[PDB]
Amino acid sequence: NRIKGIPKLDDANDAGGRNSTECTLILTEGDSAKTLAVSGLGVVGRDKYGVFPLRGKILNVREASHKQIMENAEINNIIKIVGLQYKKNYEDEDSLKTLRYGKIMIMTDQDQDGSHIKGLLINFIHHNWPSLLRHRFLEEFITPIVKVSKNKQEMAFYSLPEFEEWKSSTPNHKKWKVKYYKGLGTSTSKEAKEYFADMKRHRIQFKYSGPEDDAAISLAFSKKQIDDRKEWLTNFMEDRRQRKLLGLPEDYLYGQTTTYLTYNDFINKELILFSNSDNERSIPSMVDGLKPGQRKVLFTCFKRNDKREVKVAQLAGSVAEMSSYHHGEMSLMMTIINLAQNFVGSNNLNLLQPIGQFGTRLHGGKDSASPRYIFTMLSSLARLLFPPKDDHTLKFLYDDNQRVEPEWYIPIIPMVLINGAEGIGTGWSCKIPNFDVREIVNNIRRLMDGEEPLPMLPSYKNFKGTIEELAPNQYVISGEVAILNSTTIEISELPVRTWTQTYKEQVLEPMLNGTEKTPPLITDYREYHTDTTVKFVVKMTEEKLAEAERVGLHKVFKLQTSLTCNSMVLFDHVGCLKKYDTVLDILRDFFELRLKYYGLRKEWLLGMLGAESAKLNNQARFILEKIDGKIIIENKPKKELIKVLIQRGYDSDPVKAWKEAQQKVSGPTFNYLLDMPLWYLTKEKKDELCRLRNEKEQELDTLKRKSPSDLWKEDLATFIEELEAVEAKEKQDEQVGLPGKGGKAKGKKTQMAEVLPSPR
Amino acid sequence: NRIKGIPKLDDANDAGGRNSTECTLILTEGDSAKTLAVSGLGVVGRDKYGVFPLRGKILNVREASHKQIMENAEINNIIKIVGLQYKKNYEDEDSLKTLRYGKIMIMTDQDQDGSHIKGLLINFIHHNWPSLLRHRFLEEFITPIVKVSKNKQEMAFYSLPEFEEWKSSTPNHKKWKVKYYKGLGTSTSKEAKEYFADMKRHRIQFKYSGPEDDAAISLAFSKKQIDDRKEWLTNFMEDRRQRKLLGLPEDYLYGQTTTYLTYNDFINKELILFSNSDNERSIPSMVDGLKPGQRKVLFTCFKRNDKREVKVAQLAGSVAEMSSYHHGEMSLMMTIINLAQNFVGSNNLNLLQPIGQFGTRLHGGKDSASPRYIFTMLSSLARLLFPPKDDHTLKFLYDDNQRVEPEWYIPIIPMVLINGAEGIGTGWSCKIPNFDVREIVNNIRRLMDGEEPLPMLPSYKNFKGTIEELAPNQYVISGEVAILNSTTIEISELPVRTWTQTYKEQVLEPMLNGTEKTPPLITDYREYHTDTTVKFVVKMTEEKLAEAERVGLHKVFKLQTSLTCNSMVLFDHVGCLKKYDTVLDILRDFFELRLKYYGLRKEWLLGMLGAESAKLNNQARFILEKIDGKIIIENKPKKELIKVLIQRGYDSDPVKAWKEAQQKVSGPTFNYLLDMPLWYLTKEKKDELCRLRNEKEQELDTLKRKSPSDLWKEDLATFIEELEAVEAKEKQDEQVGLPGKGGKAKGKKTQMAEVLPSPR
DNA sequence: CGCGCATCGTCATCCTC
DNA sequence: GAGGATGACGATG
DNA sequence: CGCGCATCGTCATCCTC
DNA sequence: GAGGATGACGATG
Ligand SMILES: COc1cc([C@@H]2c3cc4c(cc3[C@@H](O[C@@H]3O[C@@H]5CO[C@@H](C)O[C@H]5[C@H](O)[C@H]3O)[C@H]3COC(=O)[C@H]23)OCO4)cc(OC)c1O
Ligand SMILES: COc1cc([C@@H]2c3cc4c(cc3[C@@H](O[C@@H]3O[C@@H]5CO[C@@H](C)O[C@H]5[C@H](O)[C@H]3O)[C@H]3COC(=O)[C@H]23)OCO4)cc(OC)c1O
Repeated sequence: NRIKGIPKLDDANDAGGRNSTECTLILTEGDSAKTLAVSGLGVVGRDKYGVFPLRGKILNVREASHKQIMENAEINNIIKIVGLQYKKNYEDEDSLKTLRYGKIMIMTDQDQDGSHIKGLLINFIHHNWPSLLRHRFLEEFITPIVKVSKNKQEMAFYSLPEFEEWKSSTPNHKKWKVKYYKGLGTSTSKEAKEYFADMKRHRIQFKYSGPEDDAAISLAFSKKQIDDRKEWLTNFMEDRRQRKLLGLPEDYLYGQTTTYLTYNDFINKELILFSNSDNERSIPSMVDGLKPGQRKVLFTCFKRNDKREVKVAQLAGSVAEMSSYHHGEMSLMMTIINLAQNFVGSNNLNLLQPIGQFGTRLHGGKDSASPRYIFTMLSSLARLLFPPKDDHTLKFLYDDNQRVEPEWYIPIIPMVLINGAEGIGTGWSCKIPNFDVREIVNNIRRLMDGEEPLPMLPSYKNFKGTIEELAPNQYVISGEVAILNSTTIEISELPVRTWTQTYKEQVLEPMLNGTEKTPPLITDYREYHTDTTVKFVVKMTEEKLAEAERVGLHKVFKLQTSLTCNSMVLFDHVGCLKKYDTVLDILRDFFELRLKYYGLRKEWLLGMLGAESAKLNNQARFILEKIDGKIIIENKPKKELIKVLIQRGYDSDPVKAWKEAQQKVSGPTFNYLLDMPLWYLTKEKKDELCRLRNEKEQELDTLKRKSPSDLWKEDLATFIEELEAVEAKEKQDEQVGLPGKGGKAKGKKTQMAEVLPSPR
Repeated sequence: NRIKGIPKLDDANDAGGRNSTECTLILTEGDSAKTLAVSGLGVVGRDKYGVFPLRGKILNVREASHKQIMENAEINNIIKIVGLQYKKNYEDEDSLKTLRYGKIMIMTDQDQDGSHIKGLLINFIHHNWPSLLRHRFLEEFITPIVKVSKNKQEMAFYSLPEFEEWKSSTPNHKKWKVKYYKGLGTSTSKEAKEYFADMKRHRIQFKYSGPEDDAAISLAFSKKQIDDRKEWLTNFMEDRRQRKLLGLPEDYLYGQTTTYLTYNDFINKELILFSNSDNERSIPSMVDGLKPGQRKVLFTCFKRNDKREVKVAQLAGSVAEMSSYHHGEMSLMMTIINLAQNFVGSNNLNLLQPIGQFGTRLHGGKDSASPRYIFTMLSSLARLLFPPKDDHTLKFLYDDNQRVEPEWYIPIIPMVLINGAEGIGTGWSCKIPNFDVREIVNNIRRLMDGEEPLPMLPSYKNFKGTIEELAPNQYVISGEVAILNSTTIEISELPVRTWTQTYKEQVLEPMLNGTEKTPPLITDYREYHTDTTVKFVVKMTEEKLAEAERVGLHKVFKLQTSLTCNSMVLFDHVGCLKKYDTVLDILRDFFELRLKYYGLRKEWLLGMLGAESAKLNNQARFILEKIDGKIIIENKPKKELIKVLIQRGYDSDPVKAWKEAQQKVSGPTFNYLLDMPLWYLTKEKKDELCRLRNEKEQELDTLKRKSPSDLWKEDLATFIEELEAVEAKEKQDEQVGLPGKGGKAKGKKTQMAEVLPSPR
């Protein structure tokens, strides 16, 4: 028998014929790994090995409709290549011999995503063939993640904990050239030949023992065990925190030779890392209200001044260059676009100015132009929310031996409450609606004095619909409807989280023609659409209008939309998760966390300004002594000159002293006292240096005199003053667009509420 | 009647109903322009305007199979929306009234590609409905290409010749902020409202008069008028060259108000610009053997040192940042990959080192990994072929007010003859095979003395097949076949321009099973494939083997492949095109063009080294006079100090003098004599300055003494010395891969030639 | 570049009962 | 020997 | 990211005659 | 009033 249906399959020689019990099959993720596998098979052969590339995340089958199972074609190809049958038990070895392939070796990237894909495949095999997991049927191929090189020598490393241990236990570190490997395509032909040469180290077989592992597989993909996953991740996060505090290095895998691998260790040590990473990258933080993807772009934009505009494609390239982004520019351009939209419902405040078309409110925001068609630039509010004097306060990382972005930021407003937070993770998810900036500023000003904060309500910018609060953490939103004449009706505004094209295709189309059980309700509909406002004119029957009035126009046209707030899950200043209940709790927590840092900023700016003033004073004294003629540098050895300078009282660079004092947690230094060009030896510049040092002394005195607080008040005042101009320009943008002569239908407005709260 | 088939269509209100003669339809390219059109229609309305986005280059219908016409679905959608019929004449106004739309307004980018798309649409309409082009049925919408801004003032510009005229005729230039527009998506909502507000300036109607225009349309898309297009472009290129030489500014369009536009002017002024641009971007140059897309990347790589490796995505981002690339990063990543492949048949020499997988010789080179999976870095041969001292020799451009890449480069070898040249343009196309580098070096060394060059033969790197020359500019290539036993046969090497997967699917599959008229010839086939070499073992019938031997194995398995050389078309040092005939002609032309620049390089390096030495001498003299104590700068005004320095004999910066002398085609300057820090006032540094100036004097003396020639010989010697190490590493790469124990079948080889030359 | 299909937890409706 | 058909390739939609 | 289909001039075969 | 079904969303395969 042979296979000729799909061209992508590279069938082996004895596939389906005799000795099929030894014929294996390689499964690779994506299509790049197929190139590595084919390039490698040149050494082993084509008899017992076949390669078939996958597409991406495989459909979960433990809980899915049979129709959806039949819809996927990739699973159908997998069964057609292997030869499995749904209701056929495989107990005897003859049943295994019936199949066309003996073993299945999966190989993917050495990251969390490959681990997730492997878990999905194990679940797929176990859900419908439990007996095949006790005959050595599945196996894994692994690759190195980082290599070193120095004088024709290299050392392979498979796990980061092993690389960290090698760094901590070995001297002469950094002499080797580090080289990170992210994708399988990074390797070359020589590396592939070396990998397939050492089969006893990469090829790893699985092993099954004990029925408990079956529950473990369920523990990973049971839609009825959400709380079980919650506890399973909470215990792991607590253990990791305790181990980090005690300083004991945690355990890893793949270090020495491994003949087999238990499923229990496979799940409780590898997939949980994917779960933790996903929760870290898909849930915002209560401090900066951002995600690591957004944070990298915001840091890269802060690194350069960018006075002019900039293209999005080159911006993403620079972000990948400096922020160490390793998730594909395509997934990053969408995030950059999301950080700039300002239409109704998207964001009450933006950080990137909208130069171009960043998507209207018609096609789900996905109707944006190509990334090379659009331009962008930092808004005036970006550098105001983040004072430039806060870089020294926060802690950074050193991914890829490179000063990289920090873990959070310290704004002057809670960013979670201004731009919302919507994310789906593992075990927990997040859903936080928007609010109004002025109410937040008023509440913070009220709390700073000591008074009690006031209850707030989720609002939006440029929105005219009504919002009603019935139960705590529950809200209802209603749009705008009017009755122009006894026959016509007008829809002016739709509620948030509603798109004009979707609303039209899902409401006007079913109502225009008669459905299977309802007569055609509406008769005519016309659209008067703009970039921001909408206008629907619907003509119907007068009796139908009276009926809708008796029933309620909002219910008929689906204007009342409900929302709840029970997913208030965010990170902490330490890194743990908390289930928040009220917005005032987030406000008080942010207030205290911000209050803790005034002393740190004051203590950092103080001392540093004093040291700069002292350095200027030392430079002035050196210039004055040189003008006096005491210091002679005509033909004097560099060494003797340093010695005579020291006996004066002259010290090293205080900036270097502060850098050393910060880094605590080649001799003397007098370079800056001699790096000044001869231009400094004139009175025209001596006067400027004197006035500059006097200005620095005045600034230091004012800092010593002013309170550690009261800087917050000045910053808020400046922010409000800037927001006034920003909103003025935003309104002028519509005022220029304002046509003037246009249809302007006006009619009595019906405002209604649900008769029954129906509180749970 | 209504339309509900395609969702992308935004139907108007009176479409298909009454007053359809006034209902227009907007056609936009791509999908980004749909966002601009929809955002703009908010002001005009939804009654007489409808938008339908296109996909890209529309299929030409003047010469295409009816089956292919039926295959395209976009044309079917266009007819279904409009309502046209193939064999229905439209003469009376009632026939026009029968249609569902009155007019068609096309809008695209203001570049050459939009012009090409508009021409394709006009051809499509004229080919099957000649009568519709005399009733005001088609129209064009235009947008600005660049804008200026200074103090709430702006001036629109539609053509570059108009912008150049405004720059040349108006003072106070550069005060306005320039802003280039490339894509329609760049504009904002306010700009769209302003565009649709001034309908009398953008909306332009067409006009037809005289049957000659019909021939003009044929002149643009007649597959039987290739020579006519050749003459039509040659006359235009000659006219442009003469106008540039005379300095008279050429004519443009769209400047003042335009009620109509003739087809003759539409074709002889706009589409010809697209033809010229396409020929410029799709044909290599005889000087550097590159194309502008390759040239931009090669310049961007030259700008930075890049000692370490670099990612391809960030590299493309930097190229778009500095090289002013405006054709999409996706089209640029493929070019970057093409500039790095080194497998058999791709390139005899590469400029980017292959770190990763850049595609094997199996899937057409298209099996390369994702651009973020691969790394790259400049090869050691890049900076050797292009000496660093040649940037001053060539002329640059100032696209976007930015120092950008030059027009060509001056290597030490003809790059056209080493990496081939394959391109398809308009009116002309190019096809130049590869050659051997050592033969080129030997021929250049032979020509430099004065001897006669030798005939060469197209060769390839890492190739074992035979090459035969029968007619001039014609060649035949044969692979490698052997007879292992009286039954089996072995194929070792396939000819160039042949892919293993394609050769297998197009030869082994038809031969394995019996075709409609042939019995199954082969019986068994097995593959022993590697990354570089191939091995096919085919088992067949002994009688069939004798029959194939009687007929010829090369003919049976398609091993002999012919190639011709009649498309030797390249640019010139001036910019014109020439139809070359022999390779020796290209070699002699390159030799003379290179010989012309030795004097220029010598004259540039001379004088410049002398000026640097003079500047060092002036600095040393100033330091010596200061040590003597004659020059006093204690408390002296900046102005009086300059005056006393001048009376000494001290001059300005000679580097500035050379920069001014080059730029020919605020007073005194003594900054560098005072920008030296105090460290220079010690003997330890005075000795170093003295030795440095002595070294500069020696270098200048050697330059004055050596011949203007003989630098070419030293550069060639260094290049050969480096190529020795490069080839040694390349061979070692296979030697490490060399498995050792493997199947090594050896058999008698049959070498054959066509019995009849069959010369034309 | 556009549509192609996938995870993962809450939930607002949506179709039966 | 003598004519029509067609895909091959590369920068861009 | 993979396959989706298009131009444009020469030409090596490829299927009839 | 009471239960199962399902798509909605966003960073990534
Ligand atoms: C096809 O070959 C591979 C594909 C992938 C996936 C992928 C997989 C898909 C799929 C699409 C995609 C696609 O994502 C899409 O991007 C789109 C970009 O425009 C925006 C508007 O909309 C996005 C889609 O929301 C998203 O779904 C790829 C982007 O980069 C990836 O990593 C994605 O539809 C079918 O299955 C991974 C691979 O190996 C690692 C592959 O070999
Ligand atoms: C769909 O929406 C639009 C598409 C386009 C075209 C395009 C058009 C296509 C089409 C594909 C393409 C595609 O090219 C493809 O890229 C591929 C990239 O990977 C490599 C391996 O292979 C390339 C294909 O050889 C090439 O054909 C686009 C890339 O950027 C463009 O400019 C291309 O197949 C169907 O018609 C322009 C638009 O507006 C301006 C659009 O709105």
